[PDB]
Amino acid sequence: GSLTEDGLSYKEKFVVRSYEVGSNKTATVETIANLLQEVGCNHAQSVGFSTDGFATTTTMRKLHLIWVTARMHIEIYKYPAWGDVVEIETWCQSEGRIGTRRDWILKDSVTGEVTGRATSKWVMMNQDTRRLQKVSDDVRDEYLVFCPQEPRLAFPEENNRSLKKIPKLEDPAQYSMIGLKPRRADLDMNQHVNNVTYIGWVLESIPQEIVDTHELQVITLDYRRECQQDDVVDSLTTTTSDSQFLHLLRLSGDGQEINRGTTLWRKK
Amino acid sequence: GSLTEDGLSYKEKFVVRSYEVGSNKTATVETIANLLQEVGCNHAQSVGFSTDGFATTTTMRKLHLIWVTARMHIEIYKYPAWGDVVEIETWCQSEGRIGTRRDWILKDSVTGEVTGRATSKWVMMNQDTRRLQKVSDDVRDEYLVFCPQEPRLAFPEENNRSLKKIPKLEDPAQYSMIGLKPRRADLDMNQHVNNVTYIGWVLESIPQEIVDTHELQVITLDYRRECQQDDVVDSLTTTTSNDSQFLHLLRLSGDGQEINRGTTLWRKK
Ligand SMILES: Cc1onc(-c2ccccc2)c1C(=O)O
Ligand SMILES: Cc1onc(-c2ccccc2)c1C(=O)O
Repeated sequence: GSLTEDGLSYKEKFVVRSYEVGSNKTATVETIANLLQEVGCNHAQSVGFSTDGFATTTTMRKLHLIWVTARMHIEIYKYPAWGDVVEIETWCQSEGRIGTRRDWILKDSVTGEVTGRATSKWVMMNQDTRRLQKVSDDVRDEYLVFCPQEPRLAFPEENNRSLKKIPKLEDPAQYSMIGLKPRRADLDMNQHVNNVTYIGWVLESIPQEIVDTHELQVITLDYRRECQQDDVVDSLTTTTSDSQFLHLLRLSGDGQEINRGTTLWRKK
Repeated sequence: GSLTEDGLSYKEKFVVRSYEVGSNKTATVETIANLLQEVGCNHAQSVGFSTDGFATTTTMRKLHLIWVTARMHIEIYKYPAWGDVVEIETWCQSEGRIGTRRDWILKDSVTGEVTGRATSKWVMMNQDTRRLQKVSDDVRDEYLVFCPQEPRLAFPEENNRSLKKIPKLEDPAQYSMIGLKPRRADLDMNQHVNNVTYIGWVLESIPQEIVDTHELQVITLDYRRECQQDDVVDSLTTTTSNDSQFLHLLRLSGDGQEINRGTTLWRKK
């Protein structure tokens, strides 16, 4: 992996692994999501950020501030096959005082064609109180030297899927997977549940026949609250329609919302 | 990755990834186990085997036969850090009519030192009936051309941990993790539960304080029966012992049907 000539984006190639593929012998959406995390971390390392947190500036570390994912949006046209090489380019951009945005472009290494794209919204939070906050001049001036100054959007089109408001699923759900718990493999280096686990939990309530006859094209996921190591989750899905689904992840007990999302699937 | 000069073993280098590391910023035992299965599959591909089943010979495919893991034994001296390069060499050997054995050696790419080793026992089974069987001459002659003829063992020692009989844990267990279920990420390309998931399930019943103050040095795991996609598992652990040893049992949450038994050895950080 390496920063591009202008030092304003990062590229990395990955060979798809045997355990990373599903029933169609292509990478799962959770494998893709893991690769977006990996290329994101390597981009931050290559521009001076030191491994404690993700892209934590000097001012942020002193004020106990972290970047937290609020929304992840992934669109896949072709899932790479087992043994294929996929090249991912990533970059970040300031969104004024709201927060930051990280975008990715996935390409087939042999053909050079775009096989997928992703966009994500990140907000500033205090590590200890978990209270959100706007981005100050001091932190903006520290990370702006690593971003392209003109807009560079993975999803440029007006009125696109990445910017649509997601409603709250109403009971009763059409489908559900109850009693989902994280294991140690689901935790990151800071003992928090890996954000990719929530994508898997959302997909658990999709019926197996849809998974067997369709391919996931679009996933939009909002992160409202974290699931602790000793929390239990219920995954709910209702068809809203290609097949479209509305999703809700909530705590098995009190029904406290942790995530809401939408998926779009194409007939194979 | 590539076969060595003699074509009798395979090597591959891996850069440790951010999501593959635990609290100590080093690769977890499940990341290591995933890398053993990746280097194993690339070795089989490099010597002519198809992507259908793992190392299924021409005669095996015709008779609906597959290689299935009966035991996995892993010993780690140093877990590679996030961003470090680890080199893994793997090879196969015939164990007469019993089955085959696959061994691995893990090395630090920068120093060349052995940081871990693994050995595994594989048996022949019919895909459909699940009935075990001995290795015929026809099958042996097909895979023997890919194996070193003289013995090559990752665990040579006279009385070593990889060949010890594992007892069945007696109720009540000291520790337990109940109601463990596989999700889609836990399934392989043939929709069976990935063998690495069972290692994670075994480790789930180890208390967090042991995990926090100790490092896993040795894991020996026996595979008795497969966990289906709609099965629910209970993980049981009892301390048997500076080092801490544990006896493990994985069984179906309902009828208590045994799926795995194992042992772990941990050392104080
Ligand atoms: C870095 C990084 O880059 N992408 C993600 C991410 C966020 C949400 C869902 C999936 C991946 C991520 C993380 O810290 O989890
Ligand atoms: C190939 C391959 O090489 N190693 C394994 C394996 C088996 C048991 C536990 C961990 C990995 C394995 C598999 O098919 O699961």
